[PDB]
Amino acid sequence: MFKAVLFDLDGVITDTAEYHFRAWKALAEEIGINGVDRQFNEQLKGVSAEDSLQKILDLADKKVSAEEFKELAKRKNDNYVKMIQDVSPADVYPGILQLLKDLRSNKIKIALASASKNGPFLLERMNLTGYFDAIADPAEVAASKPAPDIFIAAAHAVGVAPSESIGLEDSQAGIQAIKDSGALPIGVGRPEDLGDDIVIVPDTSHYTLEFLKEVWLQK
Ligand SMILES: O=P(O)(O)OC[C@H]1O[C@@H](O)[C@H](O)[C@@H](O)[C@@H]1O
Ligand SMILES: [Mg+2]
Ligand code: NA
Repeated sequence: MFKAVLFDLDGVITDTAEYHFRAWKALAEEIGINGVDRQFNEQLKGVSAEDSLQKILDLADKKVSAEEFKELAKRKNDNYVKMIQDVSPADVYPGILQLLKDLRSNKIKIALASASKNGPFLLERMNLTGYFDAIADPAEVAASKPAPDIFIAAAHAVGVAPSESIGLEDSQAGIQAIKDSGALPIGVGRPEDLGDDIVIVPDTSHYTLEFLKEVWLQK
């Protein structure tokens, strides 16, 4: 039996992947880059703020000064942080609160493996902080998604091996990070985006302890 679940936040616990997308798209268009559509945004999910901006600049073969890079990243963050102020417990995705309760009842550790610096604030907005045994700080890892470091850190922070853990993710980069950590990935989203080679559920209501159990036994 698995001993921990390692949660991504954005697009898994709540619909904040939508807000990252909207904020990055707005930023890109301000600097004359029009290619950040939903399809391109699949390459941005799960990756750090710096890597997101660089991927956007690369899309247009654009070069900015170091000073401008810092300002642009700050501008997007300030916008994103204003978007999320009204997030509340009502915004928790279906099934997620119940899963957290069921994991705790069964003495399964719960850790956050979000690349987002805004992760702790969002857990507070959603009254979820008390369910988490650990939050892996994305600033403390040497390498960000799709490197496995944040999932390894999350598992270690709750005293469990990655190989005894399940990771929940909505992103290509994050699934790869889970795979390379040794944990078992279960994605949420469209097969057209996350791959046909792992277990994928179409929506978070499918993330039941029953199903994680159904899944684990068969790995
Ligand atoms: O800019 P932040 O809040 O640190 O977020 C970093 C990344 O956090 C991840 O959780 C999101 O999937 C990415 O879209 C985002 O870029
Ligand atoms: Mg995500
Ligand atoms: Na709160």
